[PDB]
Amino acid sequence: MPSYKSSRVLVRDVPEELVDHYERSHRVAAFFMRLLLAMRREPYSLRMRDGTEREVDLDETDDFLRSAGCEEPDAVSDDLRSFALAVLHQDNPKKRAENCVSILCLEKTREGMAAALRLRERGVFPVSVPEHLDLDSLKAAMASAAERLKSWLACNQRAVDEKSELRKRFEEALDGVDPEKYALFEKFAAELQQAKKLVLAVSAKFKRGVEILKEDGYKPLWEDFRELGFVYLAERKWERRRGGAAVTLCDADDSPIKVRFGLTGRGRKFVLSAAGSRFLITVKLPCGDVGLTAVPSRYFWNPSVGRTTSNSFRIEFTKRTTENRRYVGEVKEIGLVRQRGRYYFFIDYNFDPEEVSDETKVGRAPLNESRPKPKDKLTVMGIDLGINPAFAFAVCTLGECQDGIRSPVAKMEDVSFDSTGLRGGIGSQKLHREMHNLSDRCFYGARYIRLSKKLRDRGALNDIEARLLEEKYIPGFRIVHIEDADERRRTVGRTVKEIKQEYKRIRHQFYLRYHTSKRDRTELISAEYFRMLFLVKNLRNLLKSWNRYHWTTGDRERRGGNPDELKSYVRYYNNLRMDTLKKLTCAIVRTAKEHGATLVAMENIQRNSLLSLWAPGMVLERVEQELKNEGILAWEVDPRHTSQTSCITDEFGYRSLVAKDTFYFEQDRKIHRIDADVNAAINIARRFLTRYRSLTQLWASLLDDGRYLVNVTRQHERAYLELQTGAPAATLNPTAEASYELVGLSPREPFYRHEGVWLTREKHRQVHELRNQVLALGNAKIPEIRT
RNA sequence: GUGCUGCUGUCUCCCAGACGGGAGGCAGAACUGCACCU
Repeated sequence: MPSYKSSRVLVRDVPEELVDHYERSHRVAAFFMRLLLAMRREPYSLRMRDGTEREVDLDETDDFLRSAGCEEPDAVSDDLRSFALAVLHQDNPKKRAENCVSILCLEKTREGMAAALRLRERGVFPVSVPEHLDLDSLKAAMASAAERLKSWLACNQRAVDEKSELRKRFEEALDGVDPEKYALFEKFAAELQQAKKLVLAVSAKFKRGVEILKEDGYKPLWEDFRELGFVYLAERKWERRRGGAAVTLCDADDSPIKVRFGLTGRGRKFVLSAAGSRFLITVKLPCGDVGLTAVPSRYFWNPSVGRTTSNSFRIEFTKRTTENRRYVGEVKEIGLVRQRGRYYFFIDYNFDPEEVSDETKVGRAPLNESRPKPKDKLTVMGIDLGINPAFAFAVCTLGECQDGIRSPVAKMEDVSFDSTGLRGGIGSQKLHREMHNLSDRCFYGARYIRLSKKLRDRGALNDIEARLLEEKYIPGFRIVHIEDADERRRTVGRTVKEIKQEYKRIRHQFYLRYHTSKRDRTELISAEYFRMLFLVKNLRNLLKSWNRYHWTTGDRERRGGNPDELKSYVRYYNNLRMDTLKKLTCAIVRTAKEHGATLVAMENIQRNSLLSLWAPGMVLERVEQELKNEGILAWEVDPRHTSQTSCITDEFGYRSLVAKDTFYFEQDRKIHRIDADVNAAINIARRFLTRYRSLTQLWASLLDDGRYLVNVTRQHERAYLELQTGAPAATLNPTAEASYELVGLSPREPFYRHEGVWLTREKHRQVHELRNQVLALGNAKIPEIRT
């Protein structure tokens, strides 16, 4: 329920009577993770600092459990597995039985705990802990290891789901059709792999890949290269996929974990005191205590601490920012992480968000559903998550209208989108451009290395290889091609060094942005962060390729267990990702608070873009959390044609593929232009405000009679017809002007609204005529409206 | 304090193989700017 924040403080001269504890905690955590990864004998792939993954066998698991202390782990495997599953959150919550250590390491109903009791009275349970430690430290280490195993089992279930989906998609392709001829097609593949884009290249039932099939060697079927080839592709995809989620062990110097402390008994207790602008930490080990001088931290400039009746340490501090800002909260746990030698005390705490009145929550549903209205003069703000703009914004006060873009709303008067603009644009006409250039250069070199590897090993293997060489990579790497291999290798090295130097140049110019006399005018966020994120993400691969060029193409294994390869760049990229996400968070909160932003709409990006740099959901989740922590109540919105339709005429439009930021629409038989980003911002606000009263896409199928039937997936679609047609379903009947309409029904091709004539996929793709018209009339002649 | 996030001199280990890269330790200066549970 409550939220969280956390920051680190550094203790410099640490006593050894705690460094030993750190080491033993790491040891016991690793052993516990292996014990719980073996209690279920399903094998898996693992790895170490090496990075290349060995594979276990069930015999290894048997011997491991034997070393634990069991004699016939296979014989009693049932209770062990049940206890393990009940421990690591594998099962559903009601079957859910750090809290296990009191049953595990002791010497003197849900199936997990009953199984543990059986395993003990059965004479099997008590395992031999490799190292001596106190019970609370065992609890903390089990907590860490179990959390990591929880992540692993979640990811393993995910991989299982992925492989199941691949298998089902392949099955729907084969569907048992002509299995013998399928084997014949596999025999054809035998030559193909020795002699999908090819399947698309076979467009007509008319180059050795496309010449051999005509010959009698594989003529005898010739049936159709849609059924023939899709099945092979799906089988190949199901063949090539990792089905399990690997594991990394926890290593003090390679895979560190946090050594946690807190008053709640999840580790040794603690006392936090402050004096002289710095924290002082005392931890009650079984051997006594220790005094550690947490170096003063700007996150805790002038702090203080205080005990509470809630068994928590209340603190208060001032965070260095553009101004002096105040914070408070309750501290309940601390964590020790030894990164590159220095001991850091992680500080954790809860803190209240700012107050919210239910007049916000009420406003914060489908048109087929009726619920009360705001009944309050709140302000709705637009957020358009993107790349070039961090968030295009527009805020229009409901219960008021002065001037601007007039946008209707569901069952209330018109609102006006007056305050508009962009946040997070390019901080330089040159820096972002150069940075994007370098990122693309990396993306292309990282493949030309493989291309030259194959060419050196075997020579030109086919035509499309040379076509790509001359078309995409050679210009993406801008190097001279040399027939010999030695000079080509040295040219690869030269270009690698040049990319290094350009990375240094960019990195140095980009660090000075926050120190030179221009400090004040440097924006909080900008597209520069995202573009240099892309640059690092692709430079990592370019180098990782340059580390593996000396060896041939057919290899598959590491030549030596050299750890910590390119980990500096990985750490840089990840720290940057965290910082940039925080900065976008801060920019959104700042641009939202001043305007009020009592309700915020942000497109559901989940349906060279945000999805690449982050997992699809983390951006939205953390943005909702941060905006929540401030008292604001954000909200997500479907983006489907929110970026191609118009916000003044409610009709589809053209988002210029070349003028990427501009959008075009026509009103009153006149052509008008607008900033596509602000446009979108509006349309998302419009959809939030109007309860999605104007659909623009429908998928309909046909079976007979020559007329299609609408589909029913999301309640909003079901409400659209009931509002426009009057029946819960309808059909796409024809009309003279090569278009459709909706005339209901009585007891899946594209279709798009336009004016209501519903020009389908082909005729919809009218939008090209709009493009031709708007291009022919000249952009400079077009009205540009408030932006 | 963690990062953004650095730089210049120097010191060492690994991969390569005369082009290059990877990983860390110190020591100087420049500047005190921007965010901060992964």
